[PDB]
Amino acid sequence: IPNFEYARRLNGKKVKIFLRNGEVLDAEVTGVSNYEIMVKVGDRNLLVFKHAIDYIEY
Amino acid sequence: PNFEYARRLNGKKVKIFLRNGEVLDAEVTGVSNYEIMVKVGDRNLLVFKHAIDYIEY
Amino acid sequence: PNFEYARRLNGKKVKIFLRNGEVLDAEVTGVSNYEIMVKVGDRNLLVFKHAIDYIEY
Amino acid sequence: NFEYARRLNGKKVKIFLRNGEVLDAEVTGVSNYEIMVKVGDRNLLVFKHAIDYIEY
Amino acid sequence: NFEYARRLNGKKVKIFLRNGEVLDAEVTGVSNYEIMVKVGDRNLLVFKHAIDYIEY
Amino acid sequence: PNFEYARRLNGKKVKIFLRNGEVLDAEVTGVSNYEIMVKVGDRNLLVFKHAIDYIEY
Repeated sequence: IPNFEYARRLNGKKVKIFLRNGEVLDAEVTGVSNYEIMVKVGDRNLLVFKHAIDYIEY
Repeated sequence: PNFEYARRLNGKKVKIFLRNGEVLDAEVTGVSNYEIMVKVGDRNLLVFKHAIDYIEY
Repeated sequence: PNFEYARRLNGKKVKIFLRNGEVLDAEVTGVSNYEIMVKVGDRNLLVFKHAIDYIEY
Repeated sequence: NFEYARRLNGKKVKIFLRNGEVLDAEVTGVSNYEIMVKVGDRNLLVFKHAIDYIEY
Repeated sequence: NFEYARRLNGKKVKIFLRNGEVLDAEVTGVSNYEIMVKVGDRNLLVFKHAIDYIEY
Repeated sequence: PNFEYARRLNGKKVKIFLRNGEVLDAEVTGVSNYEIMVKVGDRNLLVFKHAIDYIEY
């Protein structure tokens, strides 16, 4: 199926995002596109590039 | 054509060697074009293929 | 498809966290498929998206 | 879809990974993004993106 | 095929590579994935994926 | 359009500067979308473009 992806299923959910730089984000996913993921981390809004993510725990 | 070996890993116990040195002793629960779902102990993980060097199966 | 969240940043003051540890306090002046144009102080930079970890906005 | 990597199928090669490791390997399969190898007793799926170069 | 990098085709720019190296360069060519530069007396094909950003 | 300067390097002696810090004193024997084939001394290398930073030619 063209464009199928598991990351969409994380919308709305609270997850831990492990970045390639060692950072870990305690985040709530507010949006997912092909190449990006939108999250709230505390007071912060972040646009995270999927290419920068190693894995996500959910 | 547009074939990929990673799909055959669905259902299998593998060791995943990440680009940062970590190794996951995991069971593959799903595979898409860019991601691999695994259970590691009690932990549910979505792992991006770009962060994987190689997989031992 | 033809959607990206980065286009929403055009014209905004943001913090760009590069993959090299640098953090650019930037004004976004353009967004293309693979690049973001920013003014950092007096400098004009063309920043490749692949070099960006995330952006605070 | 032309690629040289396909021609390595069946060959003994040295795979230089992006972290510094090297693999003495027998190529058993090649897809668009992956190379399947046997390294001694081990079966590996190697992503091309993690490889720097290959000596054949 | 909209990209800003094409607009640099004749300009002197500073290219900041992913490994920390900096190039004082005059752009001579730009393709989808490459930028051709003269740095001093050297002729370089620089891959865009190796570039973090460019000051122009 | 599908244009890439690397095709011109076919046949030439060049210095390849890899993302890892290595330099290859190489003769280009073939070029595809994703790969460059080189002879470095008596050695035959398949070099992935993604692992190349730049090339002096």
